Amino acid sequence: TVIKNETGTISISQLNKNVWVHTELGAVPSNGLVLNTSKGLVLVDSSWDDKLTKELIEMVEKKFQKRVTDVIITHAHADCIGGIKTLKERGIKAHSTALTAELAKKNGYEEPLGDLQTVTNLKFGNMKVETFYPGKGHTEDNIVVWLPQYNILVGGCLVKSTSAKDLGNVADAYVNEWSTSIENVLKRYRNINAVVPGHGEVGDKGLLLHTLDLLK
Ligand SMILES: [Zn+2]
Ligand SMILES: [Zn+2]
Repeated sequence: TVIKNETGTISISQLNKNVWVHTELGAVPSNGLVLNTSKGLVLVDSSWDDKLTKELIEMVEKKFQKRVTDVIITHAHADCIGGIKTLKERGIKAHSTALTAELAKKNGYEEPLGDLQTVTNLKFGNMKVETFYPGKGHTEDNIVVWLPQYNILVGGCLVKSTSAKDLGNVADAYVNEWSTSIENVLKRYRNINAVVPGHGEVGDKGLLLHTLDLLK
């Protein structure tokens, strides 16, 4: 099941029962997750800006007839924290590491909570979510998200898609450490099923290996 807005700039694809992938075009696509829980909707990453973020939120709240209660910000770039102003005015908790919170302020964005530690486990209803900071890579602050009940890993921009031959913006990246950080993710999660890249189609652990290949 895939749902889109009339313009086609926002789509939501179902991965499983309560897990969907949201994609917005900035055209340049960016992925995130929508988790449908018994106590509201939880998103992994917002969108490019406040307009798209508001649209995304309105779209999912209308579909599931629930409130978006929390959002996990994976790093301080527009495709992830672009709609932070929209989140705060709607009472949506914007979770992030302390580092992401300070880099956000530095990039002219309002500040997220800065509550996430290196390993943080959250439970929304019956939905379990684990956030993990593997080290510097695409950015100094990038984190990954793990759904242990499904063995689904949200790689974010730390992971490139199968067709990608470019690492993207590396002005804020730590290219040399990036490989070590991906290795930390591989060592931590031994049995991965699906892997969601920052941009592109959902794949498997092969995407992490592919990214390591690009980094060589
Ligand atoms: Zn980025
Ligand atoms: Zn990216």
